Amino acid sequence: KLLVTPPKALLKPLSIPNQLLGPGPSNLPPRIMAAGGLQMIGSMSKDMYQIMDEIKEGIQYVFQTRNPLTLVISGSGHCALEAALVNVLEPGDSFLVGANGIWGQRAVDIGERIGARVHPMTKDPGGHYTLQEVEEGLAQHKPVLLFLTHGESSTGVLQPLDGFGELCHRYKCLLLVNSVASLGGTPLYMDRQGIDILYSGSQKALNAPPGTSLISFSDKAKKKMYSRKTKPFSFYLDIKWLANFWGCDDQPRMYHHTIPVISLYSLRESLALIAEQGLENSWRQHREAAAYLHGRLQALGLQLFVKDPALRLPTVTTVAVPAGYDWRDIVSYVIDHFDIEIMGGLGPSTGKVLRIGLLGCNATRENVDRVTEALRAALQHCPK
Amino acid sequence: KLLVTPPKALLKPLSIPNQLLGPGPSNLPPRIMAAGGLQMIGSMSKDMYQIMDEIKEGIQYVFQTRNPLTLVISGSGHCALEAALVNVLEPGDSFLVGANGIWGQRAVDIGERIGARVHPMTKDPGGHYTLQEVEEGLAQHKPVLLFLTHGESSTGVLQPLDGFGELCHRYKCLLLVNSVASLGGTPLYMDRQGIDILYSGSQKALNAPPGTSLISFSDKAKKKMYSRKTKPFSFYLDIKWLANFWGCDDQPRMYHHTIPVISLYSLRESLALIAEQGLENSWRQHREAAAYLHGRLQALGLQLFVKDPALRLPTVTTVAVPAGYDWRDIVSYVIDHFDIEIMGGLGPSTGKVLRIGLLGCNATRENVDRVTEALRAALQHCPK
Ligand SMILES: *Cc1c(COP(=O)(O)O)cnc(C)c1O
Ligand SMILES: *Cc1c(COP(=O)(O)O)cnc(C)c1O
Repeated sequence: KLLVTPPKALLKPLSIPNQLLGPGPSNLPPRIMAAGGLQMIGSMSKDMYQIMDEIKEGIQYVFQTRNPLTLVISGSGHCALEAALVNVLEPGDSFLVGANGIWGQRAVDIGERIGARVHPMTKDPGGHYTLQEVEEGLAQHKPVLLFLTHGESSTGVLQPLDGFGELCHRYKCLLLVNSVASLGGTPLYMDRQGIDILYSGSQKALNAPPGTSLISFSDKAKKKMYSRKTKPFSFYLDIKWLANFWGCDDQPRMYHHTIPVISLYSLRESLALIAEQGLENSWRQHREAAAYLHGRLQALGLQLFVKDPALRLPTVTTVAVPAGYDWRDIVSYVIDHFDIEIMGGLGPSTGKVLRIGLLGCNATRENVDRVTEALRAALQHCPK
Repeated sequence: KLLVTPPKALLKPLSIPNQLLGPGPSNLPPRIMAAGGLQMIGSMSKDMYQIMDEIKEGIQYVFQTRNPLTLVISGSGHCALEAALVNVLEPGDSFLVGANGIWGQRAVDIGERIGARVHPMTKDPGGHYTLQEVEEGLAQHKPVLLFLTHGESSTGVLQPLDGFGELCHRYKCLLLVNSVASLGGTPLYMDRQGIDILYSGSQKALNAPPGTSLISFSDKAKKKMYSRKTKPFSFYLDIKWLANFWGCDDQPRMYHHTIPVISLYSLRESLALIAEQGLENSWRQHREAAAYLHGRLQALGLQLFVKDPALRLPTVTTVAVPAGYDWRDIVSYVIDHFDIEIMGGLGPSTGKVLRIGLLGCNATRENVDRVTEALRAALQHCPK
């Protein structure tokens, strides 16, 4: 006899609330939900390949690149990061990291884990990196790779990018940029800013379900990875394998792992939506919304964490915890009474901030309202 | 001006054929497709946690275990493998591997990559492992971990399991079993067979979309992993992190990575279906079908790769390439003329075999027919 019996809770039907305006993930639009409900096809079929090919073109379009080594990572944001680090870095190599919030911190941990030379340019939450703080580190530590967070979703900071690609190439270094938060909602041009490795997530402004990520590599990166003398520590993430499967190199596509088919359908659609909308219209939408939101938020009497408006990330706003409140009470209130998700801090910003998120189709004046009135109420009833 | 323009192909609407009876993935039933079409919820919400908790109970039920360290890996079959290896093996450690087809071979590559002592018990395609070939290796190489493929989908072989858990524990070793193919479609009892690490995939007999996997750890494994002195090479796959998030350990759930929400909805449902159906009824269904199929296949005049019926994997049948044919012609024919996917070999079995798959709700007499008549036709028209 079987000792473990059919779980009582599973024999009920699944049902989910109706809720998201935090740092992510974001709500899905009809078209993407529709894609997610479709039947499976052969995971190595002519049809599946065509879908992948369209996804690649879409990643080129949203990154603004023509890099032939552009493909989807079967896994979340951290997965894409770990993939870029584990294929570009042979143990010991020098690694320069912009540690201005949790997303540098994580790149640190990953770098350390794979045995790299880890030099963390540490900076309080709110801070960003000047060309000179960059040169200072490029000079003192002479790294083969630098990591910068573009949209720092844990501190609400937009990192300036122009010119750093070039600063890296003078010091022979490679530029890796995390655009999970920013991609789709602020200007970003891979080739025109000399970024070597650019990655993003499906779940932020693209409004896809979490679990896929986008990645692209320049030919300087492609060269470093293909002329490695060690094998990378992960098979799942071995780029030479992935590239082949994704049609990037010359050979016929050889099975590696099984791609998340139904998530790909979703991703494709999220790309078609933003391809139809167009990037500059997207960046406008996000910019305007962020401004509207900032205005209403100061109207409630709150103080924005990032003082300088040019340094604010449109997709994710940080707001200082108003004195005399418990941030958890406010957050609780908003979901408990209005069915709306916002978030507190994260990593360094923990307990310092509240975070509010405008991502893709969910970055509207309408939603800003809803969240404004939710915060009003919480400020009236959450104990002071 | 933006140099990369909106991709022409994306601005058309997505559409997919209607097709799957290969080694996997498998077709989805309505209920799972429905789940895949649902809206997002907060990825760290009380509701999301409850769903995860039900998924855990379901993994306990299908593995037959009460191991509190049981959870879902955000990633495919290889991801789950790499996760078990990267958390259980400190560099150098001795690693005994059942290399009887591609799935041992991959565990080899992964083991080598993370710097383990890799001893591959190599065996031609079709072969399985006796308790004595196991003891011989346990004795000569004295490993801390042994890997066995349960359902060898690349050779159609069901590996016997009874007693090997115990053989391992006498040599102090840990038993890791790959049940991606077999889980749901043949008998398997984690605790009653003394397996230390058991993993499976969402996409085989559970009929979920590819991109999630199941994993469970015994307390001997849990102890080895938690008392490591090196950190594991992957952050994404660090078990101490995952365990916490998945509610396994004592602490409140701390954000690690973002779980594939919508895939989880799907997984939950695939588990509820088999929980309602019950395992022994599932194993019956699969067993019967496999027998029906074997009969019809010899009727067409074909010769089954695995001679001994007790060693045949119900979920995946291997059939010898009939002399004078091009296996690619046959496979092509079947999809091209009937909208049915089957597969050729893989790894060692490449070009030797054809593979036919009966997985979950798609393991029916009905589908066996359809594929039988497809093969008939291909044998009449595919050039000899
Ligand atoms: C959301 C986000 C991440 C997290 O990605 P996961 O899906 O949690 O792996 C990382 N970096 C940035 C900038 C983000 O906005
Ligand atoms: C399908 C299958 C795999 C492959 O899993 P991926 O999703 O390709 O990572 C591995 N092992 C076995 C036994 C299988 O049946």
